Amino acid sequence: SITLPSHSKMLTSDFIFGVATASFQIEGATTADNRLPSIWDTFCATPGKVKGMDNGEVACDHYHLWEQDIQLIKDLGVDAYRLSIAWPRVMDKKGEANQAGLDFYRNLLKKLKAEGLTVFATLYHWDLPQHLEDKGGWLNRETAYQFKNYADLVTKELSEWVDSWATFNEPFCAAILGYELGIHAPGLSKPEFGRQAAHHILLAHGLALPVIRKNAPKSQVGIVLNMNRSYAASEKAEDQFACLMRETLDNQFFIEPLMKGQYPQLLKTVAPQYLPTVLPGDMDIISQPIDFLGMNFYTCNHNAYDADDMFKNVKNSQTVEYTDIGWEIAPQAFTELLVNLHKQYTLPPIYITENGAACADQIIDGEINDEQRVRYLDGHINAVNHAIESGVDIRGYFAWSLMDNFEWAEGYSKRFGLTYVDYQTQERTIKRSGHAYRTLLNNRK
Repeated sequence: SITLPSHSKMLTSDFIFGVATASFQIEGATTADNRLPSIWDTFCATPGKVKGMDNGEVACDHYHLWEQDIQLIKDLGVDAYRLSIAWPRVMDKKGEANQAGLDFYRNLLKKLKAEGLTVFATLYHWDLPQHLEDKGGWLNRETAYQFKNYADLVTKELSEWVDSWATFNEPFCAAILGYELGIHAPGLSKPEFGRQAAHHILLAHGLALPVIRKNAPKSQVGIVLNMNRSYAASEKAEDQFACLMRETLDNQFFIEPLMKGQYPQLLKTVAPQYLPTVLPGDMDIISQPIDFLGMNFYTCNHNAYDADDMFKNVKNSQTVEYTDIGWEIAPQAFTELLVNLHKQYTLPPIYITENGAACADQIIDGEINDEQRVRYLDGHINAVNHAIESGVDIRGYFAWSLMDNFEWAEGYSKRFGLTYVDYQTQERTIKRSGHAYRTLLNNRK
């Protein structure tokens, strides 16, 4: 089961529990209602980039099944639901509004609020329109101004039904996996590309902030970062260096510009090819105040010195448990990450906007006995409680994901849902972990 002490702050009305999804991972209907092609439509159609023959054309068919999926959200007992908006659906190539695309989100959001739910909406969850990538994508500074215009349109239409707006989900993935390592769409692989893409995404966040605050004055506005905990492979100084470099390029590179108006200064002497070209005034735009920080956490990593790359990712030298995607289960590292970031920065309030596990789930006798995921969620929910008791200001927790879905370059081969999906019939079946989550939430006195 999943349990907290009955005097935990997490079990009061000052704390919200939810579940999360993203547009391209669940919606399908990629050619309905003049939706434009996205960079992930192109990436799936490129041989070798996405597992097997998997693509996003059908996914969980949420574009058509949204009403029964709201009843599913109700059944799980959650306070809140986090989703993303698809930029390819809501405007055409000239920038004009696509009303059919907007109607999908109008009807979905109204129904969620009529059911009493709190709504978190992400504006950018990786589905960039391909026509913008044809002119350079996030390497073209103009893409940030295009994002401001998109944020302006969407928040004018949806302002009455959204409680919390996030500009971006996981700039590390969109910039570094997409343009530096070649793992995510569009798939370029140089640091000179990835680090300039990261600067233009943080610029786009800052350009949209004042527009979102003007258009939606009753909402909260922030950004969502992914952060995992980095360790040294041993006590040796060269492995301490490897760890420091991993954490500087993966985590500090994104939180330091937001909070302090600068990129990590040690890079000027260690590795200046990782610093972007910054125009006068850009850091003032990037570091404007935000109302909350979203944190996505899953795992830890271990780092050994490497002569060519500074660090090399290695396995824990001690015996530990791994999820089906190969990530170490380490809830103690979750508490450590939160407390250390709290000691480094003066932070806004935090929401855990994603936490979850991929498991080799099978439907047997009409049910899914996903005991690994039950233990994962129990451990990580108590790890958040330990961080709160240590003084970290955390106000909500969202499990990834509502349901099994398209997991990016792994395709459908990695299942993260609290709900199982049969893709051939589209039948949804709540797993043991979803039932344990619902029991935790419904027992709140």
